[PDB]
Amino acid sequence: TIKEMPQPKTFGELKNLPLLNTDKPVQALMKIADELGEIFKFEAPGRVTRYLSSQRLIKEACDESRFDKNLSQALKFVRDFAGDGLFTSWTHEKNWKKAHNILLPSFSQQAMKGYHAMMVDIAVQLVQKWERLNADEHIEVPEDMTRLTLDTIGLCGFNYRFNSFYRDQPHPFITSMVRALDEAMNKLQRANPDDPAYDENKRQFQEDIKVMNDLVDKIIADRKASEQSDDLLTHMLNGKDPETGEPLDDENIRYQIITFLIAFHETVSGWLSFALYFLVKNPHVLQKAAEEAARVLVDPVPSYKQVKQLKYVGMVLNEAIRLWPTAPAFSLYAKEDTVLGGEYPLEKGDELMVLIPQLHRDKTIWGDDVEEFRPERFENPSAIPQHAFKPFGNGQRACIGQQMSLHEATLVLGMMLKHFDFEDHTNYELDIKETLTLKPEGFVVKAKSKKIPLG
Amino acid sequence: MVDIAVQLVQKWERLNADEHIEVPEDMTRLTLDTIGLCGFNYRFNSFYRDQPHPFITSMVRALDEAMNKLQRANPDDPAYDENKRQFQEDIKVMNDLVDKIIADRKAQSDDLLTH
Amino acid sequence: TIKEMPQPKTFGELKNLPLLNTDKPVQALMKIADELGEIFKFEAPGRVTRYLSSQRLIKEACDESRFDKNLSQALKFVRDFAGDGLFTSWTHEKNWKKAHNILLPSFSQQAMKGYHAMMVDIAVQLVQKWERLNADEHIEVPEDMTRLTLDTIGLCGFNYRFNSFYRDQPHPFITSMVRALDEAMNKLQRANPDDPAYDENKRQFQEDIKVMNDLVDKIIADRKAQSDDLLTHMLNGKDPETGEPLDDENIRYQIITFLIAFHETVSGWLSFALYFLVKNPHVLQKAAEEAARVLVDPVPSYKQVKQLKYVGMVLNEAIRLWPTAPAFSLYAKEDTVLGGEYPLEKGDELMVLIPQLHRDKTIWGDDVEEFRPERFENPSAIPQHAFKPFGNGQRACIGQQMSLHEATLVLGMMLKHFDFEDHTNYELDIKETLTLKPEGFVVKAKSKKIPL
Ligand code: FDE
Ligand code: FDE
Repeated sequence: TIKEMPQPKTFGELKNLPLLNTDKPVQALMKIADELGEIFKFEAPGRVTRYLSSQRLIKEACDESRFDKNLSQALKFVRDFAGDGLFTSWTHEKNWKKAHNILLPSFSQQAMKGYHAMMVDIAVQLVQKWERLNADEHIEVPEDMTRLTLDTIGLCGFNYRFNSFYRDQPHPFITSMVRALDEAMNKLQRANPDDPAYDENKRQFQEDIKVMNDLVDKIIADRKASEQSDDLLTHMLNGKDPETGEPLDDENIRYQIITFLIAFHETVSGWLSFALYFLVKNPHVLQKAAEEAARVLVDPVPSYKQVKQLKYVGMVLNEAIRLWPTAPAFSLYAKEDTVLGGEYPLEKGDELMVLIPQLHRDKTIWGDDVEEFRPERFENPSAIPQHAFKPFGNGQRACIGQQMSLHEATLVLGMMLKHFDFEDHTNYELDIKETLTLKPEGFVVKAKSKKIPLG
Repeated sequence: MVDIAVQLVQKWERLNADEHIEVPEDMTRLTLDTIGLCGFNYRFNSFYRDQPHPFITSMVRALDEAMNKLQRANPDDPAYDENKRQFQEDIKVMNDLVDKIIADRKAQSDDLLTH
Repeated sequence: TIKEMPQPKTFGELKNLPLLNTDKPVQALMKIADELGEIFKFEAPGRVTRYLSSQRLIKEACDESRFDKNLSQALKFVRDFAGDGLFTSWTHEKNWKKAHNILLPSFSQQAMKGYHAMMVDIAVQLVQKWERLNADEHIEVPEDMTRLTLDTIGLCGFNYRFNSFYRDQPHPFITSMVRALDEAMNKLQRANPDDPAYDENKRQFQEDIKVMNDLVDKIIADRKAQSDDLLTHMLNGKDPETGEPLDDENIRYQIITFLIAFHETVSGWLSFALYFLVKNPHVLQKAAEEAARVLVDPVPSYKQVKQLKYVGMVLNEAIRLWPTAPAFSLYAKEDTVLGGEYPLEKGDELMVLIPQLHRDKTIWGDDVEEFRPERFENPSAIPQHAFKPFGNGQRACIGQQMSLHEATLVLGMMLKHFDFEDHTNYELDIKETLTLKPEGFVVKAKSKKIPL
C-alpha cells in the first residue's frame, strides 16, 4: 500500500527543472499533471515538492490540523517585494495574525456596503469609455480590466486616484509591478542564476521595486494630509491588534499596501477578462446573463442590493474562476509526519502544491463534461462537494478579499452586460499570459452600445 | 460642447492632492475634442490619452515647420532635407486621418460636416 | 602576469571613449591596432574591453572551453529591438539553444535547394531592373543590394514580398531598421544617456520598434491563415526537453534578427565584391569567364551555383578584407592567461577585430592588402582560426551557407549579364552602422544582351 510517487523526466543535478522552462509553467504543469495523474514529485535543485490534482488527495490536504500554509518558492520570491505582508507571511510569524485581525473587519459584508459607492465610480468610467469609442474601434479587454481593478482597489482601499482611464500607456507602477512578478516567475526556472545573462535582470528587479515603493510612500503621504475615512488604510494605520495592543510597524504597512494593490489588480483583472472570453464564446450563456442584467439593474446605477440579485452572473463568474483560477496554486507543508491518502508516507515539513486548475478538472467530482463551460453547475452551491472548488485558497489562510472580489466582478460584469452587446470580431484563440497569476493575452472585442444612460 | 467640458471638470476633480494641472495641454485636449465632436461627430478621446494624438502632433510639427521656413535664407540647402521629409510625412498623417473622419459618415446629424 | 597591456590616449574620467567619436568606429579601432599591435585595452566610462588582432591570440580566444560569446555593449543595445534573438542571446539563456537546434535544419545545405527558387525570383528582378536602364543612367550599388538582400530574405525565408524594386524611397520598415540600428551605434558615444537632449532620439527609437513589431507580429498571424519555410519551422518545430515550440514573442525576435542580419551583412558583402571587381579588371575577367562558362541555362540551377569556384573565391577574398560584421566579443569562462602574457579575471571581455585578424601579416603574407583571390585555391592550407569572418564555435554565424549561396548566385548572374565600369573612379568609403557597407558606390553596366 505504501506506494512510491511518480516523478517526470529528471536531468542531471538540475533535477526536473528543464521541464518547466517555459513562459507558461502552470499550463505546463497541467500538461504534466495530465500525464502523471493525481500526484507526482517535482524536484528542483535544492528543493522538493508534490503537486496534487485529485479532489481525493486535496480533501486530505485541506485538513488544517495536518497541513499548514507553506510559502512556495514562488512566494519566497514575491516576498522579495511583498515581504511579510498577508500573502507572503508564515501563518506563525508575528505580523501575520496581527495584521489578519486588524484588517479582517474591512472585508466582511458590513464593510462592503461602504465600498459599493466608489466601486460604481470606477465602473461608470469604464462604461463611459466604451460608450465614447468610435465605430470601428475595439476594446483591449485585459488592459481595460487592469485599468479598472487598479483604479478600484486604490480608491476603495486607499482613497488614491491612479486615473488609469486618463492614460494610454499602462500606469508606470503597473509596468514595474508586472515585471517584478514576471521576474519572480523567471527566477524559478533559472538554470544558473549566476552567469552574466541575469545581471540586467538584477538591475531591473531592484529598479522596479523602488518604483513601487515610491508611489506607496506617496499614498502614505497623501493621507498624512487628506478626512472621514473608513479604509483598508485607516485600519492599517490607526488599527490596533486587540491581543497585544500595538498597531502595525511602518515596514509591514508598506508590505500590506503593495500586497493589496497587487493581489486585487492581478486576480481580479484575470477573472473579469476570462469571464468575457467564455461569455463571448458561449452566446446563449451571454444571453442568459444579459437578461439578468437588464432585469435587475432597473435604476441608472446599481445599488449594493442589486448586486446580490445577479445570481447567474455569480454563476458565470464561478464557472470562469473554476476553469482558470487566476491564482492557480497554493502551497502547503506537513505539520508532522503523516501518510497522505493512505498511500504516500511523508516526513514532517514536506511541501504540497495544489494545482487548483487540475483539481477543478477532476472527473470523479465534476463529471466527464469538465472542460465545457456550463455556469449551471453552480446553482445549488451546497451540492458542490466539500474541498472540490478551491479558487480562493483554504482555511484561515483563504483569500481575505474573496467577497470583495465576487462583489467587484459581479457589479462590473453586470453593468457590462446591461450597457453593451459584445462581438468576438477577431475569432480570438485563447492565449493565457502567465506571470504568477493567469490572464488572457491580446483578447479583443467590439462592443455595441445599447445606449442606456448613466448617473 | 458641454460633454467635453464635463470631462475636463471630471478630470480635474479626480486629481489627487499633490498633483497639479498642465494648463495648455489640458486646454488643448479640450479644444480639439470639442471641435471634433461638434464639427464632425468624431471622438478624439484626448482625456483618455497621455501622449498626444498622432494627428495633433503632426499638426503641431507642420505648423512649426511653416514657421521655421520663415528664417531659412535658402530653403534648398541640404541641411533641411529631414525637415522636408517629415513635413510630407505629417501631411499624409493628417490627410489620411481626415478621410477616416469621412469614412464614418457615408459609411446623418445636424453638424458642421453635414453642411 | 608578465606583460602590461597597451592602452591608447586617455581623456580623464571619459577614459578612451572619445577615441571612437568618429562616424567610423571600427576603422578607428583598426588605426589603433595598427600602431599598438596584437592586443590593446580599450576603456569606456562603464566598461573595459580588450581588442585582439593577431591570429596567435585569437586561436586561444576561440577555445570554447575557456571563452563564450559575450554581448558587447553594441549587441546589448540591439537587444532592445532584437531582444532574445539568436544574435543577441546569451548561450546559457533559455531561448538560444532552444531556437538554435530548431533552426539549424533551415540553413543546412539540404535546405538551400528549396530556397534556391525564390532566391532566383528576386535575383531576376534585380537583373531586369538593370537591363531596363537607359544609357545615361548608373547603378547605385548598395541601394540595389539592399533591395535584393531584403526581398530575398523576406521572400525565401517567410514568403513575404517587400517589393523593394517597385519603390524608390526605401520601405518604412527598412528605413526604421536602419534608423534603429543607427541609434544603437549612436548610444555607444553617449556618456550621459539620461541627459534630456536624447529625448527625441529615445522617442523616435521607441516609435521605430513599434514599426517593426507591427509588420512582423502581423506576419506570424498572417500565416496561421503552412508551407515549408523558415517561418513554418518556427511555428511548427518542437524542443525535445520541454516539447514546446518557440514563444510567440521570441519568433518576433528571430524574424527581426534574420531580416536585419541578412539584409545588412549580405548587401554589404556583395557591394564590397563588386568594388574589388571593377578595381581589379583581370580578376573581373576571370570571374566573368567562369560565369559565362557555367551559367549555361536561362536560369541558374542549384548544382551550377556550387560549380562556381572563382566567384566563391572572390567572395571569400572580399569578406577577408572587409568583413561586413567586423567583430565579435567573448568573456572568460574562468580565470585564465591569454598568450601566456596577459592574465584574465573571470568575466573579462575580449573583442576580436576580424578585419585586423584578416590582416595579420605572419599568416597571409606581406600582400595582405592586395585583392588576390587565389589565396583561396587551397582552403585547407589556411590555418585553423586565421579566417573567422563568420565568428567562431557554436556561436558561429548560422546563415553562412545561405549567405554564400545568395552571394554566389547573384554575383554569378551579374557577371554573366553585364560588363561593369568604375565610371566615376570611386574611392572606397566605408559606412559604419554596426555592420560595414561602402557608401556612394556607383557603377555603369553595359548589357551583354542575354535573355533569362
Ligand atoms: C484583495 C484580494 C483579492 C483577492 C482575489 C482572489 C481571486 C480572484 C482568486 C484568489 C485567490 C487566492 N487568494 Fe486572494 N485576493 C485578495 C487577497 C488575498 C490575500 C491578502 C491573501 C493572503 C490571505 C491570508 O490569509 O493572508 C489571499 C490568498 C489567496 C490564495 C491562497 C494563497 C496561499 O498561498 O495559500 C488563493 C488561491 N488573497 N484571490
Ligand atoms: C540570416 C543570417 C545571414 C547572416 C550572414 C552573415 C554574414 C555575411 C557575415 C555574418 C556574420 C556573423 N554572423 Fe551571421 N547571418 C545570419 C545570421 C546570424 C544569426 C542568427 C547569428 C547568431 C547565431 C548565434 O551565434 O547564435 C549570426 C552570427 C554571426 C556572427 C557571430 C556573432 C557574434 O557576436 O559572435 C558573425 C561574425 N548570424 N553573418
